[PDB]
Amino acid sequence: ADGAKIYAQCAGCHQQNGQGIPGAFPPLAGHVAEILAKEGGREYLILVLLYGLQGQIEVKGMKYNGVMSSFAQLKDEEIAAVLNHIATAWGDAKKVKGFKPFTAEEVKKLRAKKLTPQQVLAERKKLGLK
Repeated sequence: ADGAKIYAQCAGCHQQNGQGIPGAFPPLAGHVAEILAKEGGREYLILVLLYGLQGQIEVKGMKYNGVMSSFAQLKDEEIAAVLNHIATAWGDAKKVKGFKPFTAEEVKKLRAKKLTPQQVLAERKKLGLK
């Protein structure tokens, strides 16, 4: 799976440069590292892609109160690949100490327990994120 091409096909919101849109679509560039630095952060990123997200969240001190759809129609390998793209395309993995690329089995195991977007928000909060 080619994570750059997959993301390109879903880049209308976070944008091709990953920097998002103020107020509307949170940035990925520079912010994936913040999530990865949390214990449970890797898993959280997979949950967002499999199950979507909703609710008020803060990113870089800015408020977002949107909705993101589930992308479970992506295969395990393809979700892995797009998460490696957003983890590496803008240098985020270069922060977190020693990064292991996302793998199909990580996605498979989370797909085995379907969550709602509201529960994904709950998981975000469990990371200590506001």
